Amino acid sequence: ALEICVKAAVGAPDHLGDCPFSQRALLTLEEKSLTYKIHLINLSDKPQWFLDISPQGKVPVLKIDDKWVTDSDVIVGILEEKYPDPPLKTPAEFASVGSNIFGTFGTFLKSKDSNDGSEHALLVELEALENHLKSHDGPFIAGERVSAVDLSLAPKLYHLQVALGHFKSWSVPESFPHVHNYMKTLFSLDSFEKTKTEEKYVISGWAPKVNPV
Repeated sequence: ALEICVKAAVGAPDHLGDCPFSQRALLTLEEKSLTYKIHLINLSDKPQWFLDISPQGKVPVLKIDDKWVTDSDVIVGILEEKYPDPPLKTPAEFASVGSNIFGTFGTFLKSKDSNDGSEHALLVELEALENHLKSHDGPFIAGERVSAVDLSLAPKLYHLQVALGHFKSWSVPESFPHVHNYMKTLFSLDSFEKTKTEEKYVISGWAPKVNPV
């Protein structure tokens, strides 16, 4: 059977945690309607058997056939070619849409400057996404149906929402109406709600990283 190791919630090791890469994998599993066992791994107190099969302690890790496989791109790619139906392949042209959002979001979230222009760098990436969404048929990045890029992007835009809302009182400006529509479309996906981290645990996951010693 399929099994997946993912991150446990910081301060609640028996609840699903806030790893965006783990969620991408869970989203894919749900979109292929596959059944899987879930291992909630506490990255503080990482159990021994887990280190035996992901020797870098990284998560997500999926047991498929025999082997345990790391790296969420690799994990989702194997699932696509092993369970072709329903298809999740994104046309290559759009496969990297939105790919610098999580990066610039992380940087703005941790900025103590405010003149370092990290907010502008994030706005530029949102803008690029608004531009894609408004000039290509929706509701998803590659059209009528959810595909790989949406599943990779959804967990990341959820962190952006929750984290910048909580930590900085900050929201995607109302001047990206397509981005707002797209996030609502993603967050109300069935597979999203089945695999989403409670807001609590995005907040606790990020709390020691926002402004560290």
